[PDB]
Amino acid sequence: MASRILLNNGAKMPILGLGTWKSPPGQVTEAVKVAIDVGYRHIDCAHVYQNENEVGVAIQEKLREQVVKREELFIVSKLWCTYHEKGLVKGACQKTLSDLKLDYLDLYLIHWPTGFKPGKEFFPLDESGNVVPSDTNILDTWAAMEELVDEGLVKAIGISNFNHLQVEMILNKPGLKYKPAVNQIECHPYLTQEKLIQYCQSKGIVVTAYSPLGSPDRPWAKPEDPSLLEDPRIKAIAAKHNKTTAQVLIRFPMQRNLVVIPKSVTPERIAENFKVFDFELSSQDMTTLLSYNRNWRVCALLSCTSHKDYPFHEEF
Ligand SMILES: NC(=O)C1=CN([C@@H]2O[C@H](COP(=O)(O)OP(=O)(O)OC[C@H]3O[C@@H](n4cnc5c(N)ncnc54)[C@H](OP(=O)(O)O)[C@@H]3O)[C@@H](O)[C@H]2O)C=CC1
Ligand SMILES: O=C(O)COc1cc(F)ccc1C(=S)NCc1ccc(Br)cc1F
Repeated sequence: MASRILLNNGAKMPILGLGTWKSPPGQVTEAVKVAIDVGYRHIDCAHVYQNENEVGVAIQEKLREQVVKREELFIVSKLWCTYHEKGLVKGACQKTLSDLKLDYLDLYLIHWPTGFKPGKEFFPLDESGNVVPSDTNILDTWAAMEELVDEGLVKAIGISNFNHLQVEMILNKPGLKYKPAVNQIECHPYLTQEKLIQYCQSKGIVVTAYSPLGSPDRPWAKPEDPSLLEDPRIKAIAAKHNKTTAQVLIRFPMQRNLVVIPKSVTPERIAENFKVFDFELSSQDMTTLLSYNRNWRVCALLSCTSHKDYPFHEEF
């Protein structure tokens, strides 16, 4: 397959990136070094993941080593919910830049549509356990993102975990200056997202699929939960193609014209997950994988469900 997708800001984005949520800080520097050595050119980061400094050590070493040029990397980070304040967005972006050892990001996303009360805590709670909102809305936060483009800190801006009506709100913003380039959402065979994906694609937004393996290391996993990697129907498609189940799960979103960001800290898996450019799933394989949808989400959070902008009350 072509390795990059054209964004609506005119830049090209690698369709396969390395995820970094849950990558331990004592392992992620090596993971990113290995990833760059075996061909990855896109790293998905976030301030809330608490490991950007260590990701940055790897990026900087590989730039210094001249393994890669900065222009050939596509580095993504995300604005956390406690920084949806006009006066806090720039500093949040600059902290991420300083940690990652960069003078610009290729793409900066609003991590979740919901703003939370600023402060040290990433999830400020009231005494009954509900998150404490911010009064600032997705339109004013978007304007703040647009300023980052105009100041040279980021090349593209986008959104993450925005539902259909939230994307529409952004697109219908009075005075909109830059459209979102990307909406990064959970997507895999058990949460296939056809509705939201068609809406976004019809508007020229590129969709990035997160948790493409079903996030088996999510901290709230339960025994018994469905498991993509162990689903014998997916295993059978993989065997037919002489590939691993993970490789099928990565190739699947690629053939939907999505970007995909599997996470690993295991060097052999980092390499395995990149070897997805030399086979094709058939249309029948694709439709069969889509048939496994069950509307199952890795990423949801009860403490945030009353926030007025919590995204998963809407159907899509
Ligand atoms: N925007 C948002 O709100 C969100 C963004 N994301 C982004 O998406 C990335 C990917 O999603 P994530 O939730 O981390 O989960 P993934 O679906 O990428 O699954 C990661 C898990 O799969 C394991 N794994 C990786 N490759 C293989 C393989 N070849 N065989 C078997 N097991 C494998 C990893 O193990 P190991 O590491 O031990 O090798 C890890 O336990 C995140 O890291 C983050 O960058 C994710 C959630 C939300
Ligand atoms: O969020 C990630 O990238 C990966 O997940 C996380 C990553 C972190 F470093 C810390 C918390 C989360 C959680 S608990 N995320 C879910 C979540 C957060 C906020 C809102 Br609004 C809803 C929601 F569902």
